[PDB]
Amino acid sequence: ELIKPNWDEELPKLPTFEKNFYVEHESVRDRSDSEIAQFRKENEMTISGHDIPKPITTFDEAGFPDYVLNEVKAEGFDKPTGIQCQGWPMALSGRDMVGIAATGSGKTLSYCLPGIVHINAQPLLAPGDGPIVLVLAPTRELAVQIQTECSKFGHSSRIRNTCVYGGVPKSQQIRDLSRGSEIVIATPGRLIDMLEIGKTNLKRVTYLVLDEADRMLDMGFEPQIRKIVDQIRPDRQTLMWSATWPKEVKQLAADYLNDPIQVQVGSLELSASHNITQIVEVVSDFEKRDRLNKYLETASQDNEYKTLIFASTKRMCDDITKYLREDGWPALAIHGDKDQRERDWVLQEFRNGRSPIMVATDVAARGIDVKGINYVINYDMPGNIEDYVHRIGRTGRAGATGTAISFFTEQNKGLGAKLISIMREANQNIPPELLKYDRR
Repeated sequence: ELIKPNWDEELPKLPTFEKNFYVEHESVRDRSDSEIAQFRKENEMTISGHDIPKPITTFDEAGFPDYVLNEVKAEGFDKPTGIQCQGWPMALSGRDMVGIAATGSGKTLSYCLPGIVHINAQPLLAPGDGPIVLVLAPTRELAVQIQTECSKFGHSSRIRNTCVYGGVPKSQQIRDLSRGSEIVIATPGRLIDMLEIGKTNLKRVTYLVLDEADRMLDMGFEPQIRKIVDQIRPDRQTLMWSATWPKEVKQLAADYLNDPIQVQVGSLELSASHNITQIVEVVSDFEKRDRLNKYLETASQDNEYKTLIFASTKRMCDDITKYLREDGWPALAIHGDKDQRERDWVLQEFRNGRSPIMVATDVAARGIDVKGINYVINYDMPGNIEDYVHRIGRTGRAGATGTAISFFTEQNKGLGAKLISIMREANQNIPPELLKYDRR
């Protein structure tokens, strides 16, 4: 079962790997130190640690070999993600890292591409051997996300992966751990039920990634995790990602890392309460009024519904309500352009049922508590994401259920990426062709 070796007696008998692969093109050093400090805090990165690499700013600037540099731009993307631009240099250079970013961030390429480079510097699997890079994820869905990126970027080489997670045939995973995987992704539960049968082993693990560490401990995989990391040689490179910062994540990082850099990209992320169902639809500005009515009537048969509509201009809450009451919707517009005299009986006739549907702007969305709002509808997609979550937050907290409908178009491109990271935080269904903003 357990037994936890002494890493002074078995360690100097173990072979020894190299884990630095970064060239640090002189394009990046120097730029410097007013614009890499401007770049760093424009992605709201907050780094700390010793000897922290300057971020790259294009694919060529990351010291990637070509069999993966070619396939990383072949995705048709310019100027790789912020998390990729500070993460790839420290990962390729073999340091350990604790990264703070929201659940759903563009984190998995951060460490899978340097992992691929980490493998093809090392002897082959030499039958009897187990994985080189080991990734631990809480959920099956993230584990398969990760393996999609590991076979996409691994195909160029022999790199073979097999993720072992729970709720699937436990002998077609004995048959996949049988067959020399260089990458093994595992929920910690099933990794321990394959390590007592001894169908796999971690004594060639040199590169460890704990993804979504915080919600790995939430579901109490901490016992499991702690007794898989003991089994791994302590001169490994170790990368750990977390959205929150509990006392135990703080200690998990303390126990199982070694001189790590601390990168925080996110903003200590916010609830987007899970009582709300979220409906996004990729549409044009043109056909958008058409789909207003479809959902307006889907909500407008249940009494007493109360919908809240948002649009970008305040001029386009008049044209939206002049349209909406012209075929008999009890719709009133709220905004500061006119008459704040008669702006606050729209709400004395909103929390009763006199006019269930009220249309307003983000600037107009100012400190009013009319909660009871059902089926809130973003006609015009906002420019930041801290407003989207402030928009949709007014439904379903007492009556802890509600719906949110968003009309997403191409003039929200820069918000596509961040928006998906708010849905997988809340384990919500994602439109099949909103997903094309997933990373970068």
